[PDB]
Amino acid sequence: ELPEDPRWELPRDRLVLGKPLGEQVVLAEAIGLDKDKPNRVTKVAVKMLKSDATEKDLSDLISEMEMMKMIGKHKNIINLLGACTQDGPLYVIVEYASKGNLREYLQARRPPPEEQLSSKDLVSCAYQVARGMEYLASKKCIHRDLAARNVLVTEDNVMKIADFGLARHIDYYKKTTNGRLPVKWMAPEALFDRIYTHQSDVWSFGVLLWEIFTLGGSPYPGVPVEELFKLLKEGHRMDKPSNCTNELYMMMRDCWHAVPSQRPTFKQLVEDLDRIVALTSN
Ligand SMILES: Cc1nc2ccc(-n3ncc(C(=O)c4cc5ccccc5[nH]4)c3N)cc2[nH]1
Repeated sequence: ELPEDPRWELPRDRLVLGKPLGEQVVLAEAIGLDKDKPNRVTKVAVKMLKSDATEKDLSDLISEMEMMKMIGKHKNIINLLGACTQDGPLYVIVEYASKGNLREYLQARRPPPEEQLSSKDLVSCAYQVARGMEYLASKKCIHRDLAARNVLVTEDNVMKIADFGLARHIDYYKKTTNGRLPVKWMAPEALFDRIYTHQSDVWSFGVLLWEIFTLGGSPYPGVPVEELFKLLKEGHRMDKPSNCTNELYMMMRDCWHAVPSQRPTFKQLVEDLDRIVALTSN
């Protein structure tokens, strides 16, 4: 019983549903998504409700779609493409990232495609994520769960921020699909005082920087929740990755400032990474 929005509405028959992607998201083919090109197909990602869908789970999908409509377009985020709101279940149509999440993408390219990423490719990857986040921050949006698992990669190797429109009950002991604790990406003030800001997202970006330069490495391996809490209270910080400059590790450390006001902004991280990209050899 959703109202139609002709800005985004795609007839249900223009969407050829395919294989599942996300754990609910499916790969699909959209015919004539762009009005100027009606005889062309576009590979898209389709988000829809599960069988045991709650009325809150439905309201959250609507909120996510309405949020995506307002945020606007940027090259380094997953963009809204359309929606099927009439005569059936709600479908939210977004951009498809063929190469999947950043963590796997980096893991697949570790030394023994599988083609080794150069140091310029690594600094460029961080620059694109910083650019996506800078855009979201300018739109007054706080991610709250920034990590390489939530950075998706396109066929053209473009980094796009994903799952930024989430409406948030947080289980600290719950592990991800690969057995990792999300609390390892949380700023201490967000973790202990539940204070989520653009500054707490910058902290998460520091952990993401560490993920990039370890090629999908797991932060704090073998550290349980209770022991992580102790490390943070003591002011413990992760070690410099192997194959990481002192400048880029200083950047990580700045992102992890105990005082949120003293951390760099995404605007500053974009300018610094723009300069480092130009001075890094491929
Ligand atoms: C704010 C927001 N709403 C969203 C709604 C859905 C998605 N979303 N979820 C998955 C995907 C893929 O492209 C995708 C998954 C996958 C797995 C293996 C190989 C290739 C792949 N591509 C996507 N775009 C991100 C969203 N961000």
